[PDB]
Amino acid sequence: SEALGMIETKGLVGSIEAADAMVDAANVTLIGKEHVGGGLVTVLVRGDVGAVKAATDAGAAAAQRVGELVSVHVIPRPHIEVETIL
Amino acid sequence: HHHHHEALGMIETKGLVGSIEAADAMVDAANVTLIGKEHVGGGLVTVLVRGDVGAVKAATDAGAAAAQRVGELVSVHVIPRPHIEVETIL
Amino acid sequence: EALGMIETKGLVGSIEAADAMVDAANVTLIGKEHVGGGLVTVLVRGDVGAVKAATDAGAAAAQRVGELVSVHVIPRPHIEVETILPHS
Amino acid sequence: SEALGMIETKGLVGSIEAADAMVDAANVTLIGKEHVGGGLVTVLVRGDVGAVKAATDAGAAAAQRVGELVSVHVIPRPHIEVETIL
Amino acid sequence: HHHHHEALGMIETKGLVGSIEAADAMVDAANVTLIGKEHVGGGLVTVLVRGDVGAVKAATDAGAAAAQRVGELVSVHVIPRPHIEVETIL
Amino acid sequence: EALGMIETKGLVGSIEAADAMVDAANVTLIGKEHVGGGLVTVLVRGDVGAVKAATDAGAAAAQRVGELVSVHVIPRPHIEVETILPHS
Repeated sequence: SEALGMIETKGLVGSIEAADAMVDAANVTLIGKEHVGGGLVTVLVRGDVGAVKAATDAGAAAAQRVGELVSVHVIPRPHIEVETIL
Repeated sequence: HHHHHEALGMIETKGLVGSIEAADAMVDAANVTLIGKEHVGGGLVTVLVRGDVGAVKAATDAGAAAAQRVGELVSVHVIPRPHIEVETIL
Repeated sequence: EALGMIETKGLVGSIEAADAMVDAANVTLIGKEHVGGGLVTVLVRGDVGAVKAATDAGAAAAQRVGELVSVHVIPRPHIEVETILPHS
Repeated sequence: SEALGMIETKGLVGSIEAADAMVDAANVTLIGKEHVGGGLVTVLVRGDVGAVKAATDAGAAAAQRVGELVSVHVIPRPHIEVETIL
Repeated sequence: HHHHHEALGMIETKGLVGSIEAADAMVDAANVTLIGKEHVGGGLVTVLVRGDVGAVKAATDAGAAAAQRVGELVSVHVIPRPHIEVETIL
Repeated sequence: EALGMIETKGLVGSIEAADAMVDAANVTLIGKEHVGGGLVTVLVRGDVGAVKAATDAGAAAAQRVGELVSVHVIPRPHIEVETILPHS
């Protein structure tokens, strides 16, 4: 159960910049991006807890510089059931 | 038409992050099954769980509190005995 | 058959409206429609009396958990309107 | 080139009620309904000018009673090119 | 990359009614071809026309005024010599 | 290659941004993405210098006809980011 990191922005540009800054900051896997309507876009990463925390911190700061940051969160040990909605 | 003669728990958020956190907290809090998530546009996302009523109430209480900390909570509800017809819109 | 509809902002209000409608009267839940902006409509069909009882119960239930936008009953819809509705 | 009548609402309920009131008020053809996002829904009718004006007036009043009316308009003699976006 | 070595007119509205009225007024005002309409979500709708620059300017001016009377006008623009690459997003 | 992006509220601002970008420099217009809520992004690829010139021109052009939301250049995108981008 690898850690899960997520950044949500209003607008795609902030999310693409967040994804690039996340993989630049640490060895994390980019799971993908999700569009939920209303302009909201989420990018998600997986990896060891330390790497996910470093990646999400870098991604949140990068997204805030170019777009609108909405949320930033890390789940260090997600439950296996959560994989069914990722 | 009732199933017998399981309870449904739901949390709706504005944004996916609050829903992923709600889903994780729900399955962590009690013996419930995560049924899935629905996007209805306008940024609204709903995550649904099934199980015995006591487990669904404990899971939704934990999921509502968790979603509010990281995102925007919109609704939280438990239907103890949902009609089978409601499955057609889940 | 009469047509009953409840529109909410958010899916949770619509799931609760649909459950309260089928619980209150013998109506057929046709389904749900998403029109964007968070708006969701649930539609039922049945005899006029059943549809009125179901929609009244559904509207009150939806308002408790979410945001009720509209509630309406068309007792005898024109056949042309069926061409723009969802069907079972 | 039959007249074109249109009613736009915020929400589907107002548009279904508008469509029923339009066909109830006059001999018009319901072309269909369109969802453009943001909750906006448009219902369109065709027929002779007099019938379309009566139908759209009835549909606007009916939609306003149950939902949110946004726009109401009649084009008495639409250009043939407009059929390509209907 | 230019087409030669036609002009594009566009009107964006919030709601379909303003766009249908803009399209009708545009083709009525001048010799332009209605290319189509695009929905981008959030209620925004764009209608596009092609023709000689003078015709496109006359058509967009008429369409902008007509859309504002019945709905919500958001944008109005003419590109006299659009690059062929822009066709990939029209 | 460098990646340039311009996000607007409305399609008109994005069509004008795309035209001004290809007019200003030799960049490849990858396409456009709609993420809901009226937000539209247009993306270009090319050498860093060309992408910076194109995005600067596109941002100024989009602001004149519509609502500019974001403008950004990533000079050397990580290979992983290509998996979430549109491609030609």
